[PDB]
Parts: sequence; C-alpha cells; structure tokens
Amino acid sequence: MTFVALYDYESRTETDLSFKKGERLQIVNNTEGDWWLAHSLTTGRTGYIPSNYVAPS
Amino acid sequence: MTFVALYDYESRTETDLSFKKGERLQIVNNTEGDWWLAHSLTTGRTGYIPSNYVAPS
Repeated sequence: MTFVALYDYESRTETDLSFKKGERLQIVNNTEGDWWLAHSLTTGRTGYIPSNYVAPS
Repeated sequence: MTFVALYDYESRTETDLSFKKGERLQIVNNTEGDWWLAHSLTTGRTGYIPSNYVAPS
C-alpha cells in the first residue's frame, strides 16, 4: 500500500495533499472510492466525482 | 465509458462535480490519473493525490 512520489505537487484546493518528490505515501481506505474527472451529459457540468457513487451504463 | 449516478452528490470544493441520482456521466481522460486519498509517512499530512505522480514501493 506504499508508494513513492515521482514529482513535486502543490495543492490546489483545501482537500489535496501537497508533497515533494521522494515522499513515501500510503493509500487511505475510503468509502468514496478513487476520484475521477467526469463530464455530465445530463447537465453539461464537469468535475471530479467519487467513483463509488456511479455504475457503468 | 458512460456511467450512471447511483446517488445524489453535493460538491465540497471548487473542483468536484455535483450531480443527482440518474445523471449520465462520461469519464474525461486526464494526465493526473485517478485521484486517491493518501497519507504521507514522510510529513504526516493526508489528502487526495494524483495517482500518475506516484509509483509503488
């Protein structure tokens, strides 16, 4: 469950995690699931979604 | 591909996408990759990260 950062990353929102190249990171088990960038065909809006909230169609 | 929302979701940040149960959503291809919740063992900070920025160790 352990990963290493390949690049520096600066946070853009109150919820992302800033890190430097080299840091050791562990994935946190989440009820939300992985987040994906999605576009709503229903509303035209676009943004990140919790993948546990959706199902293939 | 195309997914259907199973639940309503209200946005928490400027970057997430609010949706209602029933909406049809499409995955937007992204250089960041899927986002994961991660804990830095190096810094103790915790937040979402772009999975393309890390590698298993």
